Amino acid sequence: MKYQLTALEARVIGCLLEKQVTTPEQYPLSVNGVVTACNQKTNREPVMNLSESEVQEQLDNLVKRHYLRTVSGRVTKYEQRFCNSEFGDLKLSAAEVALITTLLLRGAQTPGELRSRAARMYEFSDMAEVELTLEQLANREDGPFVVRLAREPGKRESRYMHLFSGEVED
Amino acid sequence: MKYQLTALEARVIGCLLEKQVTTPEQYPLSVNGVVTACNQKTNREPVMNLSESEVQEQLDNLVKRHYLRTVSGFGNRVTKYEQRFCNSEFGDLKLSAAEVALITTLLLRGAQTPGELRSRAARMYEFSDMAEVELTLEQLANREDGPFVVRLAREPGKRESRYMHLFSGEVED
Repeated sequence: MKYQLTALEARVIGCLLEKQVTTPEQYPLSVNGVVTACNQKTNREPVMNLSESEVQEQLDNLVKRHYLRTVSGRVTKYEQRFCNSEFGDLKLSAAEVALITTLLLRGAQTPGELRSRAARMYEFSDMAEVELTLEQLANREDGPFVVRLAREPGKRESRYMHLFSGEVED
Repeated sequence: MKYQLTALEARVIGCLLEKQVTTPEQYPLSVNGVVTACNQKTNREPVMNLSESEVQEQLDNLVKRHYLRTVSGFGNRVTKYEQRFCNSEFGDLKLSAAEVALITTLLLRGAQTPGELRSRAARMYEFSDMAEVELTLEQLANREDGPFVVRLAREPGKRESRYMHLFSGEVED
């Protein structure tokens, strides 16, 4: 299937993808864990401050679309079913989850940025590996998940952006 | 809990903990994926050659002891295996990404040095400095839910000591 997640659910999806790798002792996240992860001051562009009922609306919609699943602990925790599940067709490598997650949470970035900003979800040995992982995401037969943008002035690196939010222009 | 994991069980647990972080696209693992991971030539000490039924018997025992889980989906007859060892919902053992990385490398390759563990556990957790490696190891030894690693005495010339996990029972110098 194809995705056009809004910027809110792309953030919620990115938060659960991030905490699953960086903090496995708190995964799966509860509703409060999703609220806190969305409103973080670091590694979040743009910095948001969502209501509790706001992400709950987004948690429930992503559940009905089967991108999330509810786990009962009375507290209800949420696990990501966006990739690397036992049924879903979307299978990502550890490097691909890192680049995709950092793109959903931080928007359009360049391979130089994605190397350091995704280093804790996947340590890239060289800046070629971040460059091959992004290309692979764009030449997959499952459709492209990554697009390259036009170079910005005075810089030798062109930015990349995920395609789970639909149309991309520049 | 009390952990008396055999040499075979520690390798089985170590493989599933490793592939969960390194290869998320193939986790959970089938019985053949576990066999392949146990008999790997790289990142394994000792290098094993376990049969499939030898691995199936270990998987069956740890699933009963609630160290692993059987995942069964509709339409698919291939049974996959997830780890119940740490960071589950009912289980009490919680481990950070750095602690999972160090314990997994200790389960898979035996008694190792902090400088050794950093190079070999980086694909499961990139440490900032070796102080992080020694801080994580010293955490696992001083936690009140049980000592998880032990620090051995230094061999003649070494200026670093080796650490070993405590989930396989008795450890000596």
